[PDB]
Amino acid sequence: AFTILDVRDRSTYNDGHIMGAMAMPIEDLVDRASSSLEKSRDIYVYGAGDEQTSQAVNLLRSAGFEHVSELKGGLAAWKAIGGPTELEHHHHHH
Ligand SMILES: [Mn+2]
Ligand SMILES: [Mn+2]
Ligand SMILES: [Mn+2]
Repeated sequence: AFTILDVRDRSTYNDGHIMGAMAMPIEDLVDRASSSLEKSRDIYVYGAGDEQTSQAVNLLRSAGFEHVSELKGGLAAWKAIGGPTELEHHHHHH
């Protein structure tokens, strides 16, 4: 149906992301999406805040993706409606 892209820092993605969302940080977004997804695919993106989200949507649309929409409120808005999330294995040297 549609693909979900998390454009936040990969470190952030690891701490929790929308279940099934793909990790595609802003800096590598156009490259990865261009090589992994067809431009006719319905894409839904969320980042850390409205600003970063908008930036990502504009980058994808300018790259030729025909259907790119924003998930308003991002991860917080998603958890607010009881949506599923996943955390990734990683460690901290802190
Ligand atoms: Mn962490
Ligand atoms: Mn490890
Ligand atoms: Mn290590």
